[PDB]
Amino acid sequence: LGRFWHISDLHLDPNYTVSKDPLQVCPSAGSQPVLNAGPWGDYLCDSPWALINSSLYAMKEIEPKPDFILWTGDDTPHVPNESLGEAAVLAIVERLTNLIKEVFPDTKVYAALGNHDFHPKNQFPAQSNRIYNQVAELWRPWLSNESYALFKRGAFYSEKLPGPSRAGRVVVLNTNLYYSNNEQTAGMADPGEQFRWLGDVLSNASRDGEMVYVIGHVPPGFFEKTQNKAWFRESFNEEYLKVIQKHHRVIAGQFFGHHHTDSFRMFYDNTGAPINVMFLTPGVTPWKTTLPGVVDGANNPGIRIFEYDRATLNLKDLVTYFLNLRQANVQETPRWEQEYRLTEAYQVPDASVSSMHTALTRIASEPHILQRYYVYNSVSYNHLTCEDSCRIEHVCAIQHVAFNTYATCLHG
Ligand SMILES: *[C@@H]1O[C@H](CO)[C@@H](O)[C@H](O)[C@H]1NC(C)=O
Ligand SMILES: [Zn+2]
Repeated sequence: LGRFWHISDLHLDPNYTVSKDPLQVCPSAGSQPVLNAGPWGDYLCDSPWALINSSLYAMKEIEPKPDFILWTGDDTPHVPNESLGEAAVLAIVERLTNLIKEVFPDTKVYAALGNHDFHPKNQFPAQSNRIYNQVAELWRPWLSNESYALFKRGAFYSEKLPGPSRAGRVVVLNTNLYYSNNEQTAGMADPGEQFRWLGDVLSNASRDGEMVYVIGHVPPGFFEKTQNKAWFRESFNEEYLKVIQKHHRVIAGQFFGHHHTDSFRMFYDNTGAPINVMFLTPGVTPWKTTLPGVVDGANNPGIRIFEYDRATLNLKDLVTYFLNLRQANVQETPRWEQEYRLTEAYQVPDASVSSMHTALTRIASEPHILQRYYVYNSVSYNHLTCEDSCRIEHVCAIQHVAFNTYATCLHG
């Protein structure tokens, strides 16, 4: 039984300070007063360095020897571009990289850039640039030579699983190329030829008898905390769905972030059969989001471990851990606790496609399972009841990655 960590959306705020001025605690809160900020963070702020360091050492305490770590980006704070140049972005990425290397010196990391890991934010080019080159240098110890060249060109690559094993491969995507706010790829059908490349990779895996873990930052489909918010341009969404529908037999799981909230996405074929599942891991940052439509969109800091079969890559379980920031901010040393274990939370035998489909049906049909899922969705920050509209938003987001099916589900 192997284990691997998944962390995402650390969103370091370099300027977080416990200030008596509510408006000078953290630039990531904008003009929102931050009253009684604590040393481990604030729900209105991105992560202080203390919080990120705490998350890494909590991972080390819980499991110091993972098979590997998946890290899906977003290292910089939610601030105006003018406050955050390219040098600062690269320095922040390097500092988080070096922290992971120092806490887990000998552990392979599969790292994907998040939409904030660029200057200007979200403007990911479909070609090589200074940031891709420097980050390729930073992550070079985890990259094969082919992966190094590929990352320099488009920040995507495919790496063997650690050790001698030829079971399994991790495909690291740069899905920031598909975010609608990315003007660098507007008018591009297959930016960086990623989709084509991905198809080839998956084909090779089927030829070679490998299973694949696909990771990326920005997921296809919709954001469960509001209605009709998708990140991918529609054509990119459709292409990603086509890729999954063709190659689901070699994909043992998908792992993404960018929501900061805990949810999952099911993929179905045209017969209704469940064919794949994507796990949206929560963020370390607790930052209350400024996205229109979302109310009280903060979360507790979360980290996640997966238990998997090394021979087959079958996902056996996941365990999500969290820091109750309200409690941690009055304590000498913050202690992370198990938030939940998937199989226990949803009464399913594993984290496979069938099990995740069962979990979705339970969420959609049983009020206490829906409430359990909803509390975990904010990493146990928001304990209010998920009523009918909330239920529909979450069920439709989980069940429908396609635009048309999601909207029709929303009609309900
Ligand atoms: C990071 O956390 C570890 C473990 O709690 C602690 O020993 C160390 O002092 C922390 N480092 C910083 C810079 O806060
Ligand atoms: Zn993001």
